[PDB]
Amino acid sequence: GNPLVYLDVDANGKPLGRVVLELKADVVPKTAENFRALCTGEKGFGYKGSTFHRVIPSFMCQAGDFTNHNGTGGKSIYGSRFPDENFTLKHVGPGVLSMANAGPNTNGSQFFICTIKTDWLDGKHVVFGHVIEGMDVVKKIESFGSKSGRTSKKIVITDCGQLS
Ligand SMILES: CCOC(=O)CNC(=O)NCc1ccnc(N)c1
Ligand SMILES: [K+]
Ligand SMILES: [K+]
Repeated sequence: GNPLVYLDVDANGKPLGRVVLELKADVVPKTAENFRALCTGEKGFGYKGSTFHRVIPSFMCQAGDFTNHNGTGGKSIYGSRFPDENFTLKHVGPGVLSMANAGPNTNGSQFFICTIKTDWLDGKHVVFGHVIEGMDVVKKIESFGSKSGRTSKKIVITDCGQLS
């Protein structure tokens, strides 16, 4: 079946809880696989110890720049960037999991979890999953963002992995 993965998130070292995500390998296998492997760390790099660097209330929480920690970097399991797989899945509401990018065919490791419907991103960002459990944890992360996207506390994926 589709992978089930998790992110354990803290704020200045205090645990907020666990976000559980379904990855839609049945629709975007290559994008799902990238994220799955970056959660387990099996390629020798990934999300563990990296941050939510851009958190905008009423929009989204963005993470996955485990190279520069600031929204400039990241890399995929394939290489630095990989193509847009398809745009079949849409930004239908809160809890959508989607790839951040710097334009067409620039997927790396950065991603976002939506806290509203972000339909203006449809056909521009590859959606590849959604939140199964821990939307309340996402809402806690969101609480530490700002309209600038800067966070008021350091928000860290302390652990991550695959459940099934
Ligand atoms: C809501 C999603 O917003 C975005 O994706 C806005 N764009 C960005 O943050 N781009 C930065 C970016 C993304 C992916 N790989 C990089 N090397 C750099
Ligand atoms: K806005
Ligand atoms: K782990």
